[PDB]
Parts: sequence; C-alpha cells; structure tokens
Amino acid sequence: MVSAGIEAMNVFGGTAYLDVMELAKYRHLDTARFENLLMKEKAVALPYEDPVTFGVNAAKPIIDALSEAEKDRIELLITCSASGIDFGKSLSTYIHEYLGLNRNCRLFEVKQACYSGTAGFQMAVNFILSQTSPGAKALVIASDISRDWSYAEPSAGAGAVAVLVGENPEVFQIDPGANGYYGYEVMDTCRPIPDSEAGDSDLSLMSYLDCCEQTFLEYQKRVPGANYQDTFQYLAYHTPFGGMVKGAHRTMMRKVAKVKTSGIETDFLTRVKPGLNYCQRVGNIMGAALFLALASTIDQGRFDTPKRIGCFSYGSGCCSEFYSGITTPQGQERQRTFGIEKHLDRRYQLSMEEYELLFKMVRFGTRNVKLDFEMIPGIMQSTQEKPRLFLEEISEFHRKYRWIS
Amino acid sequence: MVSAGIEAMNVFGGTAYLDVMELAKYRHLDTARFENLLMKEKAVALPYEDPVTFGVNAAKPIIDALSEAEKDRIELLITCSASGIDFGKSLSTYIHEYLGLNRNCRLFEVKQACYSGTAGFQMAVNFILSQTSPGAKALVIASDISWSYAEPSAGAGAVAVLVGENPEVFQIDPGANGYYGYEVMDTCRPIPDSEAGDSDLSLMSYLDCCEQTFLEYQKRVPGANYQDTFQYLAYHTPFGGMVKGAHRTMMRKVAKVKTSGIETDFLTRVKPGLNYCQRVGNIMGAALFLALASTIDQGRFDTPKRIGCFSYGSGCCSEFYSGITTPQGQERQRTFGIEKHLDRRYQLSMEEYELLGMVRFGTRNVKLDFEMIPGIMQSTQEKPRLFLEEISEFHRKYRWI
Repeated sequence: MVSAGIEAMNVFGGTAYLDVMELAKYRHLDTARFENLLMKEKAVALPYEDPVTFGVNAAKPIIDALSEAEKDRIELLITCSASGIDFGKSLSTYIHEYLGLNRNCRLFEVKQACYSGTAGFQMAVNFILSQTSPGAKALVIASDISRDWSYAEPSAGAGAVAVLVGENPEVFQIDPGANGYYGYEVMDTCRPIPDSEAGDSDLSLMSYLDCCEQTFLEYQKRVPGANYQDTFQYLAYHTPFGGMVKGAHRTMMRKVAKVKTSGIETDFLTRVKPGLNYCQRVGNIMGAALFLALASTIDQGRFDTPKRIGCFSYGSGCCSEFYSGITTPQGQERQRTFGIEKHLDRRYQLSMEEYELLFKMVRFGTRNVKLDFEMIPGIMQSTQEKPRLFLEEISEFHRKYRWIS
Repeated sequence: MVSAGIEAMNVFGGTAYLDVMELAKYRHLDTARFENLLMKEKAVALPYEDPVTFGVNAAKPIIDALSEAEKDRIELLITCSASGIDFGKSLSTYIHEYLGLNRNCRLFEVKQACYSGTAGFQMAVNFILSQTSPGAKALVIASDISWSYAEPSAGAGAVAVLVGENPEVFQIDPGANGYYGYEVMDTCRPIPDSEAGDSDLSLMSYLDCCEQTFLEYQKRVPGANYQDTFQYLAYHTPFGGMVKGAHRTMMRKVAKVKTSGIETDFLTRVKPGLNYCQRVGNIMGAALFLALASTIDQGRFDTPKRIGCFSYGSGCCSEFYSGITTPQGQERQRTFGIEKHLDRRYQLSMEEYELLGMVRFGTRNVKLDFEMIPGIMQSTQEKPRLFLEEISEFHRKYRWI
C-alpha cells in the first residue's frame, strides 16, 4: 500500500516586489482597513515574466536537486492556473521543454480558480496510488499572475509553487482518502475578460467560510474521531490575505468550540501564524496560495517529531477541499535546502514611479513582440542568484524564453 | 485489485447539422480534395448553445438512467475543453448545477488541446484505481465548439463518460499506456474564438505521435502487436481522411500484409469508429471519445474485444491506450440511441446556415432569441434539452426546452 505525497516543493515569488504599506500611503487607504488585511509585500510580475517563467523558476531548483534517473521518472506534469496563455495550448508544454523533462510524460493544465492547485495535487496523488507506473513521479506546478477594488490592490500578487509528488513523501505524506471536498456554482469571483478580474467580495467571503465548515464536516464523516483541535498540529489555508484567514480560523474554532477568546488567539499563534509568513510577502497567488501557506508552515513551524497538517483549499466559482498530511523532521530539513526565505529576501523593490508605470503590452493575445530586459535597468543587474527564465519574444504566437544570470 | 473504466457513455452531436455534400456543391469545391476528407455532415452550434449546454445534453441521458444512489456516487466532475468561458471558472461549476450532482464532488476543467478528454479520463481512472473513495464514480465531459476545406470538418459536440468500478462499456488495461509529449507550434487558440495553425506540421506531429505512443505502449506491454492485440482501433479524428492515411502510414511501417491488407484492416477495425465522426465533424477534445462511442455501437461485440485508442492534442501531448468492451457493454450503449439522436437533428438550409448571431467570449450582458431560426424550436426531441437563455453581469443562465 504505497505512500504518496510531497517529496519536494519550491516557491517562486517574483523577481520584484512592492512595499504594500508604502502603497497604502500613496492610495490613501483607511488605516484600520489596510492594517486588517495583514499584508506587507506583494510580488509584481514584470513584462518579461509570464506563468511559464514563474513556473520554471519555481521547479528548476527541485529538478536541479534530482539525479538523472529521478528526473526521467517525472511522468505527469500538471500546470494549475487561471492565467492561461492559450485557449488550448497549455502552459505545461513550455514548462516541460525548458525543464528538459522526458518526452514520456503526460502534460496538461487544470483550471478552477484558486482550487486548481489542489485539483492538480490530488490527481497527482491518485496517479502515484494507482501504481499504473511503479516508481513514477509527478510534478504539479501552480502559477498565477494578477492583472473593494482599492482594498484588493495591496494583496494582488504573482507567484508559483512547484510540487514534486512521489512514492517517498517526507515533506508531506497524505492521509489517503482523508478528504472532504465540496462545491456548487456561485458567482463570487471570475475572469471573464482576458487580463481582467470581476467579483463580489462579500459573497466570496461567505462562500469561503461556508466551504471551510462543510469541507471539515465532510472530512469528519470520512475520518471518524477527527477533531479540529486535536488531530492537526498546524493548519494551512487558502490565503488571499492574512486577515481572511485569521477571520476564518476564529469562525471555525467557535463552531468546533468550548474555547475562550484567549484560547483562540493562542491556537492562531501556534497553528496558523507560521503558515501566513510567506503569504504576507507575496500576496494572493490564487491557485498556488494554499501551497505557499503550506510551504510557509513547513519552513517556519516546529518539526521535532512528525506532525499532522490540516489543509483547506478554496477556489471561487466554486470548489473546495479539506485534507491532511504528515510532515517529518527530515522533510523540513529538505525544504530548508531551497532557501525560500532567502530567495524572497533578494527580490528587487519597486518604487511607486516604477510600479505606476506597470500598473498601467504583453496582452493575452499578443502575436509578435520583442521584449527589453532594460525596461527597468536596475533589476537584471541588481540580483543574479542562479539561472532564471525570462520571456524574450513572441513570434507567430510562439513564445521564446532565455536563461539569464 | 479493482476494475476500472467506462460504465456508460453518450454523445451530443448538436441540435442542428449541415449536409456537407451540399456545402461542397454550393461552394464549388474541388471534388477529389473534398471527397478525400470523408465527411458527410457537421454539427452547427446555435447562438443559444455553448460548451455547458453541449456537456449537459451529453451527460443528462446517462444521469437519467442511473439510480439516485448511483448518481450520488459521482464525486469527480472533470470537464475537458479548449472552448473555455472564463480564465478561472470551470465549465464544471455550471454543469454540476444543471445535472443536479451532489455537492460532495471535486470539479474542475482540464486543457491540452484535443488530448484534454484523455487526460481527464485517465485522471478519473486513477481516482477509481486509487480507491481513495471506494464505490465512487467520476464524470468526464469533453465538449468543444469550433483552407475552406476546413469548413466541412468544423463541428461542435460533446461526449460524456461515466467512469466506475463496474466498467462493461470499456474496461481499461491498467498501466497499458504509452504517453508522449513535447512543445511544438502546430495549432493553438491564442485569441478568443480563433484558431491558428500550421497544417503540415500538425500532420507530421500527429503521425510522429501515433508511432511514438505505440512504441511506448509496447515497451510497457510485452508481446503487443498493432495487428493482433486489437480487434478495433479508434483515433483522434479531426476528419476521416487523416485517420485513413494515419492508419495506412502505421500499417505500412509495421504490418505484414497482402495487396488489399491495409484496405481490409481499415474496413474491419477503423471504419466503425469513423461512422459518427463523419456525421459530426471535428470536435477536438471529444473526437477520440466519439470515435470510441462509434466503434462500440457499430462494431461487433458478440464476444469481449480489445480496442486500442490513440489520442493526440496539438502543442502537443499524446497517448495510446487500450481496454475491453463486452457484449453487455454494447447493449447498455445501445440504450442511449446515439445514432437515432444524430438522425433526429435539425437540418439547416444553406441560408439558415449562412446567418454567421454568436455570443463572443467575454460578453457581459446578452439576451438570446430562441426564434432566430424558427423551425428549430418547432421539432421535438425525446428529452428536455438545455439552452443558453441569457448572460447577466457575466453570469450564464440556462433553460430547459
């Protein structure tokens, strides 16, 4: 009865960020409202980045750490996004090429707003559990770029998280069948126009919270004895902003309760706040948000002994899922190697003049364009860690990328 | 330890169709070039139809035939398309709602050009083989809607596939799977409501894939032989003529044959599966499933037979896989009356067709006119069908008629 889940995972939260407290000042936000979001930085995608670049840059460090043998066992590549490049051609075609994966691989894209990431990972888990290809691995990459409204801008991020799924899952071993999924059609938020978003913030909030409770109810119906306090040493949630998550943890704890106010903040600090650390520095990364909170929990939390982590996923539209897995001290050590924090520390800080120039070329249907890596001369020269991918040009709709450092 | 595959499957090849013999006639085409297409009819999507409507109408006869307890076991809904209506919101949200599925369900959309359908099927199969939800089923719905030699094959359609632990219709050979992909710009949909592509490059990749996928399958299934392991073959069928040429190209490489061997083999193993595609047109992610449906209905299953399936999607990714169909599976398929459904579709005149209408991607407010072609609202089907009545602030609203 084979084990399944995460062998390795890595975050790319942009090559550039904005200080979102400075942004609030510039935009004149109500102090209390802005501070209640609980956000500090957002990644900002540049004209020569796209979801392929963002995805390759997240997965590259995983792939570089693997042997040849291991790399050739990746046989499922799934890109989860709401930032598609084509109605038909998936991001996974380009990601596969520039990662140098084996041609013996299924490649496709999965879509369901912010739930995409989980949909991907669940399907990759069932591939491993199915033993249709003994020894094989899957790579799931959630990659999204952003494109009531005044208060959204400080959380509107860009990011990607790449997750390698396999038969030796030290980072996050799933509890198999321990899943409460739940969905129904609601028009809370959508992307009906290319390069554009729409939605009803009060509705999204209600549906998120309704799904947070139903998903757990469903999990419990499948996992007798499941106790929202006792079973899980940490909790990770889909994090569109920190304040949303703090609100929902409070709601859940009162619903499965007999606790005090101070018991609720206590539980927040122990089990939840570790997961919000990276989320606060990247923004809402949509499909990849829960993965980012999960990575955050694993890097920032305490793993002296194995811990069970409870995960809640939500996407607009809507679908959701609660599931759980165990993280070992060894998995925590492996994640340390990627240096996610260190990477986030090295991004280039935009000024408000730089950022206002972008917040107002590479539109979704672009047929030909050549890009200039000097459109902000600092950035490229600024940081030069390892090779990163950038969009160099589109000709006849074909996108061509290049390695730089 | 558990069996897996198709328990039931159904096709919705449109409300209306165009006789493509007449179109070629009326458009003065070179008749050798047109004829080698091997197309007879195509489905034509009306303005009040979209991929939701196509998907629900494909799936609704399956759901009707299920018991309520069976229906409540559908815990995965995958919609497969390149005709998406939103960058984030899957087609599955709306199809879930109008089929009345249980809310204890995962739902999402999958994309990889004409391979989307196979990708979604294979993930559904792995759901079953994982036994992460013993007794669960999935529903996989491929639904798409589309050098004036392209016009006669530009169809619209959907095929719904119920996947489960009791698969009489198509039981998969577990792990008998040869997948193969790489980046190539053969065809794409880079603008909403548009296709671009390179005809030659597409033909080449499709043939490259047909060869590579089979080799991988044989790597995994020792003793597998293109001629004897498979009693029928189904292929991604944008149009009949390319499947005939593909089949011929493969046998040419791999087959010991006498002079009419390739013809005989085409008539025997491939032609059945072409029957429905020639009446519907290229339906992209659903083409292969339509060729499989056609094979099961039109083929001979007095004993269990193995069907090999070849899937291609531009861009590209591809897979060759196989499974068994039983006599009982054919009978269950026959209860859906697919050919009869195709036979009852509304035939458009040439001028009715010429009204070229459409709801563009990204429409925010529109109200549809069901009287745009009045004959169609006249003319009964056996079942209530789903149509698009209105978009309000991007929210699509549907109606049964």
